[PDB]
Amino acid sequence: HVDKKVADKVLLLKQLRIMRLLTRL
Repeated sequence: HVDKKVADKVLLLKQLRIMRLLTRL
């Protein structure tokens, strides 16, 4: 069921912290 970008979700979910720290919102 590989629609598209079938990974980013994982990155944002896992990186979540790293993401908010890196970015802001």
